[PDB]
Amino acid sequence: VNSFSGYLKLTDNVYIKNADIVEEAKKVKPTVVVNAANVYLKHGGGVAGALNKATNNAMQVESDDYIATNGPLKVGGSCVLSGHNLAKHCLHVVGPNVNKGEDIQLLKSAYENFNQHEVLLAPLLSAGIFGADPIHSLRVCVDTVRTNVYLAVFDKNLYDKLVSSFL
Repeated sequence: VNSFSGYLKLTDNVYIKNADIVEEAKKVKPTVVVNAANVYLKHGGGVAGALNKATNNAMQVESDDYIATNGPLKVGGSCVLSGHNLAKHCLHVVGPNVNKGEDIQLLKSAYENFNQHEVLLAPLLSAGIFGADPIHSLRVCVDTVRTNVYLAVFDKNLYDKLVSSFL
């Protein structure tokens, strides 16, 4: 038993809710919240900009130190940093950005990072301003992640479309 509430169960291990991931993280304080990161951990917009704003920019300060030490992530890769006031940990995962021409096949590699964590609160990778089809992202999630994932979908219209079209 965990504290996630109001989710629709899609499979044995994947759950989905129309929710603001920031507000959901603040209330659950999950062990892991996933950020929709880029390779530079520049949290300007989308989910990343919203999560970082909710940390009063502490996520960005920590991220800049991480990059200065380690260099950029790989597309499809991840790193574990602090969850600040939102979660114990933040798993920064880089899905491919279609608006940069990155290979969508890397989306599966991106979701594989979730398997290193027993339970996660997450957005759909490569959705929103990353330009991929969210229906496809959900399919890859279900077919790749084996650990327990609670997906927060901000847009109500998209949430309904994702549920109604789910096979």
